[PDB]
Amino acid sequence: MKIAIINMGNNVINFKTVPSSETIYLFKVISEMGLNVDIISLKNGVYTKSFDEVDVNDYDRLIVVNSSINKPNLAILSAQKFMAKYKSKIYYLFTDIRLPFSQSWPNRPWAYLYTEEELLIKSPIKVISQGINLDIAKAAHKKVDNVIEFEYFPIEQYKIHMNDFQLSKPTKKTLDVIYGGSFRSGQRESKMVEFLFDTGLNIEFFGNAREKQFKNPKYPWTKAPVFTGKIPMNMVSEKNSQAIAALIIGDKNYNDNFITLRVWETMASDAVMLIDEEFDTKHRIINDARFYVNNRAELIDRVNELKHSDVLRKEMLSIQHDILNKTRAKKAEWQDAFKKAIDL
Ligand SMILES: O=c1ccn([C@@H]2O[C@H](COP(=O)(O)OP(=O)(O)O[C@H]3O[C@H](CO)[C@@H](O)[C@H](O)[C@H]3O)[C@@H](O)[C@H]2O)c(=O)[nH]1
Repeated sequence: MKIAIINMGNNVINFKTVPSSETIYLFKVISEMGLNVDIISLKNGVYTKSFDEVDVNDYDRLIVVNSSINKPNLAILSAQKFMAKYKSKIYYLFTDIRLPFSQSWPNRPWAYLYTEEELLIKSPIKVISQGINLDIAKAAHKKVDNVIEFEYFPIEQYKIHMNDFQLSKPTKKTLDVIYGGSFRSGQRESKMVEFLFDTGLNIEFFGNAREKQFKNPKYPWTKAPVFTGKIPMNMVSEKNSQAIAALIIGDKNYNDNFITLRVWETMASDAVMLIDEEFDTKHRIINDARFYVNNRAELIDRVNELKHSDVLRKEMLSIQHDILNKTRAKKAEWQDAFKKAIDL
């Protein structure tokens, strides 16, 4: 059994970006399962083989991640051409709602260098949805003409199942609330302004976001949180640990559907995980109302309660860490489920 992993829209090497980093980490966790796997990208390196140095059909299973299509680039075109020659099923890891599988064929001046068939992917596609709601996954891929099927798998748990995983340790607190991520084209501007702006608390937003991006008049604010630079993925939990609490906010289509990497990065940290009620209305993450907040007013009060009671804060950290460990205890089941998902 030979497996291949390819990032459909981003070059893969080192850990200079979320897509490239997640690809290497997914590659690593799949290898740790006792599976023979290669990462195929633009160039040969310590973690990858080039498209030009391998025969796509020598692989029994082809896993694909990150579809950047929805202005094609070298990575996208090379991936498309590679997938186009593969004669078997493609297993697409749907980890970001905005990035469903799609062919660049429809998507140009440079079109002169490529032909249709050369990029037309005819293989059936199995969408492995990180989200439990498959109707949402189907809707996101409604434009796909390929034969296609769907199945749910909590892909994002690769963080906690990695062999080197460790909970964050008690850390000196210099922040009230922290959130690490990107602006994501303002798709979450309303929630970000609700929970992170004008709270009167000491809040930090780390990652790609900048204050100048929050300019939609529909979501007014007076004072913004402090924005700091991007840091390595393997430093996110340590960064979250500088704060009393770390926030998880809702997103239409993600709500009551996706559990995101952030959930685990936050749960594993020394910061109490506070969740926007709308993101998990049934409290699947933690069956404890103390970890949920409906709006800004509730977030402020909850953070103040945590600051006033070290007992409450430590108790909640103990609870979230325990819950995280209960999931880590199911590693073998998780590994078996992934294997079944890719027909092994
Ligand atoms: O300085 C920073 C800030 C954030 N991150 C990472 O970026 C990830 C993604 O954050 P963001 O860009 O805000 O997007 P999310 O919607 O929170 O997460 C997306 O990316 C996750 C990991 O690929 C998936 O689990 C989610 O489903 C997908 O929506 C975080 O989890 C962190 O791992 C960094 O590496 N450095």
